Amino acid sequence: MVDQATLDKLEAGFKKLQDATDCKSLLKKYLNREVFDQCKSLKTALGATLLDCIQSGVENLDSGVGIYAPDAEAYTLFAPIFNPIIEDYHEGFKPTDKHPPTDFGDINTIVNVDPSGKYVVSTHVRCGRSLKGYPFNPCLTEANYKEMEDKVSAIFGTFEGELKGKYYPLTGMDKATQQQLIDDHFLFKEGDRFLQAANACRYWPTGRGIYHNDAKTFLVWVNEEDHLRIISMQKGGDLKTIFQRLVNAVNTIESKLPFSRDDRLGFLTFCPTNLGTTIRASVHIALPKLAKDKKQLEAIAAKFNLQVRGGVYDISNKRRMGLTEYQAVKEMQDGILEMIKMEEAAP
Ligand SMILES: NC(=[NH2+])NCCC[C@H](N)C(=O)O
Ligand code: NA
Ligand code: NA
Repeated sequence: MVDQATLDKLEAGFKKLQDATDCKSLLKKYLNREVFDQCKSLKTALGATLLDCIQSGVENLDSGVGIYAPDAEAYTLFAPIFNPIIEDYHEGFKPTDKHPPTDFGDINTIVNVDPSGKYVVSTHVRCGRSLKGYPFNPCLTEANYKEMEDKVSAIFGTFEGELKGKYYPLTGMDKATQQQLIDDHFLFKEGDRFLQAANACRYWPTGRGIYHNDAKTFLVWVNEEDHLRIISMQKGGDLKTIFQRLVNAVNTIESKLPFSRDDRLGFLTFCPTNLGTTIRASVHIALPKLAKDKKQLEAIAAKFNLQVRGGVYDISNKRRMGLTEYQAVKEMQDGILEMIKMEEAAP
């Protein structure tokens, strides 16, 4: 049962969201009274309540989304509020829809997106994973964090080949090590107010750490937002080598530690934006001609299901759910190939 103290905070939060007439989060949009009354008295098997989902969007009213998952069960148990937010954010992933089974596909159909070297500065493929049996960061204990780091660092120690590298615990990290990792853009810090209000940064820095291979083309963040954030990257556009490295790595990890995955949602993540494939495939790319009209540059990316962010821009696949890991990477690749064709043919 939910304790009366949590029920009281929940009721105060619900009212606070209705009184913020100018607040525009997805949480506020879909947390109406009936959805709230459906959910407020539920509790997962690991002890997570609705407050462990919505507290950050109650405390930060400028949140774009405003909800996080405190454990894997919370996605199903609290479906009445998660499902409409997931649908909205992922642009048509309905409550009755289903994400495909995992498929990394035929890696040999993946190509270098810019053999010319003229346009793509670097290419990157990011994924995320939760480890089966562990709550998510809102509900992990100090002992969980410690035990998880022990198991994860043990696995990283077995990496050989191009994956062989070093684990750096944040606990007891010295300032020279930190500066070394900042220079590599490999360091993460305590979360901002959105994560703080979500109870994601408790017992910092216990259980948090960084791994990277000697080549500095592979990086893992442990307990930064998800249990594991796994990135493969390098200069140039060799998406084939990059993606295959990521897959080798994820498969190696999985062989020792099972992941949390849902038949409807795919891979379960702390934020609902990272569900499904979890894949974020991107290039840092300069398109001088196409970009001299940023509205049309954004329009062009938008036609290939791409998102432009921060001369050199980050262009990535917008879609995470409803498509396989292969299809997601292939969509970035085909979109980038086309935009380069356009840039090369533009006057
Ligand atoms: N982990 C993330 N990037 N989540 C996306 C949303 C972040 C923040 N809670 C917001 O809703 O604005
Ligand atoms: Na989306
Ligand atoms: Na193409």
